[PDB]
Amino acid sequence: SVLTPLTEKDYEGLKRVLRSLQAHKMAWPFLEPVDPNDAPDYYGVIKEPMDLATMEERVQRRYYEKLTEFVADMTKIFDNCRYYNPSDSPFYQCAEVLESFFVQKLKGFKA
Ligand SMILES: CNc1cc(-c2ccc(OCCCN(C)C)cc2)nc(S(C)(=O)=O)n1
Repeated sequence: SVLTPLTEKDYEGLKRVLRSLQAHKMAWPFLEPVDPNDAPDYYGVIKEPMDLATMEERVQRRYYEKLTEFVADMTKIFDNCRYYNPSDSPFYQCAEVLESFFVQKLKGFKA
C-alpha cells in the first residue's frame, strides 16, 4: 500500500521519478520556488507553496517516510498552480500536462 515505509531501494526510484519531472519540457514553472516578481500576490493566495527543488532537498535528506507523503507534496504543486491560475492559463496547462506525466511515472514506480 502507499503507507508502506520507504526503503533505500524505493528512494532510488523516487530520485528517478523526480529527475524525470525536472527534465520535462513543461516543468519549468515548477523547478524552483515561485519568485514574487513572477507572480503577483502569489504568497498571499497560496498558503502552502511547494516546488521541485524543495522536494529534491527533501529526497536527499530522507524527509519522506511513506510514499503518500511524496505524492502529497507533488499534488500541492499542481493544486497550487490550478488555484492560483485560471484554467485559461498556459501555466494552468503546464500543470495539466505534468500531472498526467507524474501519474504515468508513479504507476511505474508502484509496479
Ligand atoms: C503567472 N502565473 C504563474 C507564473 C509562474 C512563473 C513565471 C516565471 C517563472 O520563471 C521565469 C524565469 C525566472 N524568473 C525568476 C524571471 C517561473 C514561474 N508560475 C506559476 S505556477 C508555479 O503556479 O505554475 N504561475
